[PDB]
Amino acid sequence: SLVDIFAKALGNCVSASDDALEREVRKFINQYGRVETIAAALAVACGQRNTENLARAAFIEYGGQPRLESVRLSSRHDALALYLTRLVRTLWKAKVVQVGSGSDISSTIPTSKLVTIQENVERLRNFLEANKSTIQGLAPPDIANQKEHQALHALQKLMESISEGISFVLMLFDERVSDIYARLDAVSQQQLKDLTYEQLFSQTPGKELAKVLVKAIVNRNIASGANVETVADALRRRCGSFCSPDDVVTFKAQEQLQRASEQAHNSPVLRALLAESLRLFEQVAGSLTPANLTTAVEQYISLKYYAGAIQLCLTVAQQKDRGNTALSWVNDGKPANDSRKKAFDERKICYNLIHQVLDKLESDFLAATKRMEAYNVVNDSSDEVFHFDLYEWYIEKGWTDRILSIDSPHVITYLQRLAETDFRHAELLCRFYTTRSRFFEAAQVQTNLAKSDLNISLKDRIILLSRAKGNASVNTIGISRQQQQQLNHEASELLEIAHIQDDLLERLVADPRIPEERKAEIEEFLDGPIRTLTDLFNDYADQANYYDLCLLIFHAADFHNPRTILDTWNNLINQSHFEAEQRREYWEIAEPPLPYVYVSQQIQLIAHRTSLDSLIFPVNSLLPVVCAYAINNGQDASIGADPCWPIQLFLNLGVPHALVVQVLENVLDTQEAPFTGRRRKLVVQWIAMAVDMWVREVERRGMGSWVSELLGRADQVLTQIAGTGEIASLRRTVKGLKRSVD
Repeated sequence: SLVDIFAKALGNCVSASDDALEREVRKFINQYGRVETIAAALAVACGQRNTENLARAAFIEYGGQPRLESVRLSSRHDALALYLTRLVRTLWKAKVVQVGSGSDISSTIPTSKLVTIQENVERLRNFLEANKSTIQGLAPPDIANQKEHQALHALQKLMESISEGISFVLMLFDERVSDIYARLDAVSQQQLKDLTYEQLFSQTPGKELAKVLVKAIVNRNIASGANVETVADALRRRCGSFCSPDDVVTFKAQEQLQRASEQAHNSPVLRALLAESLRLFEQVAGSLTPANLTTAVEQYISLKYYAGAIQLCLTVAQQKDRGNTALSWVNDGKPANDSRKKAFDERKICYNLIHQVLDKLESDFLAATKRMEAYNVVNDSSDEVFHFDLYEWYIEKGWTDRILSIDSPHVITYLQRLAETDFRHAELLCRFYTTRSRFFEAAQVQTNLAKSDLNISLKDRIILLSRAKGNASVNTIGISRQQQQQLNHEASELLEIAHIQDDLLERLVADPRIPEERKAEIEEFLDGPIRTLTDLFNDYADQANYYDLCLLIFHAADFHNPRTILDTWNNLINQSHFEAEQRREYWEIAEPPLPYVYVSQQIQLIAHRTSLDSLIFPVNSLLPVVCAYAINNGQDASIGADPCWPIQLFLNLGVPHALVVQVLENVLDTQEAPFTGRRRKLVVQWIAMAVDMWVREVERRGMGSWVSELLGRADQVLTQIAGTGEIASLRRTVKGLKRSVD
């Protein structure tokens, strides 16, 4: 145990050094207090070797300890807070800069002072890291030592925050500072003028403003263009935790972009600058900012770099959302007040830029190359949310031909959703179908379109049905003619009802006898989707006494009530005569037509619009009514009219002569008023001219005994009328015609 004697002999020198210190320390403690003493030991340990180590030992042994939710921390802590506060007392509350509006700018604190301050702070941090194991509280550890550990941690975070802050101020005045301040916003110039170091060290606005200034100095550094990658590594390391590595790569991208605008006159040097700038942008695509993307695209369009800028926009749009949530978002359709309004919105920021590329691309115009290289990236893009945003923009510009010429993975998918709930594309798909030659479907769409609940005026729905009735009927390759005629018949019926409703709306809106408070509701209910013939009839038509339209409704509906038909015909005749007599009276006080002419015009309007079917127009029952009207109202030679205008009216419409003579036979034989007495002389004049135009029709073209019977039967009527009372000259004209027939 030889060495043990030397060891315990060393132990004889231990207590000599300890008791010397312990006594010496306490003399300084009791006189200056506990706080000031520990604070002195820390300063001496930072160099303010054995001397500096003794100061380290005193700082450990007699620093106290934390003890008491409120906690009283050790004197060792309060000493560190004091020393730190003293090292920065000259710049903490001071403004960072001194600026004048007239081209003045300067630092409040001299740079030499900032350097010495930074070296003192790093000496402190270096001491804490070089003694992380010996100092209590620095190593992880109850509540007393915890809040002790937390308060000390917050201090160290403030130290490095101070060091990075000072290094940022020194870097600021290394580059030209008057340049950035001139191109700065009034808010940022304002925040900077009253910017204190404390806000820089211990608050967010100083950090946010610092992030703005760095983003601005590099912009300027590129204009001077001394070195980008050196200013990069300068900001990357020292003031890290305040600079961002995604920003330096962006700065590296804006470097080539601006230097591509510097070398702009050169031809072969840019395709390496712009291509490498594009590589740099796509890396930080998921972190790129819309503002920086805008400035890049603007410089890209100015350098005629269209195709590359589009691919970048698609990348950034793709990068923000790996899931492509805008797919299921839009495919389902319109979930509002959601958080997914970040996916589609940020994507559209890039799309609107792409929309600006294609504007300047066509506005400006190797051009055929850049143009083709551009539209290739567009159409060959995988992002369909872009395609959906693109087709909306093309149509917005009226570039319809570009829609139909291009074929894309969702041009059908897109219009199939838009057109189904929107009127525009329901007409554009059709034009697309024409070129695609799916002619049959265009009618079905135009059919289901006119039948839809969309906001379509009644006259526009007529166009769709007029086209739908015409579209399917042309191809001749359509699969089933039995199905084709079904669509054509369905369209022909709707077109008939729509015209009636349109004519009804036209007359109703223009009717004086209708009050204006009702016309707004008429055009509200009519000018739109097509109504049922029952609604059109009962709602207004019947109430409006539009007997002509009621007859068209009866024809369109195949309604089988000949009595209501004939009553409507009589009401039509008497109404047309009433108005025509009122207009003839006002003219006697252009010359309007006589009553029977106006009545004949209303019949011919219905007779030409509706085919002369037997059910829709009854000759055997309706001719006596017009003949009765011609007599009852004196519409004959007593007003200058042809007494046979009712017969000429029917024959010129297409009614066969045999049926006309067959009715007049029933009129002459039944002797129903007004066809009685001496007025049966006019019934003979009708038959005479009717047969006269009949034999002229047989002689022109090149009938039986019951015709020759009636002619001899009317002779007794003339002698009967000649007894109760030209007639002699008419009997000879009839007998002369009887010879020609026989």
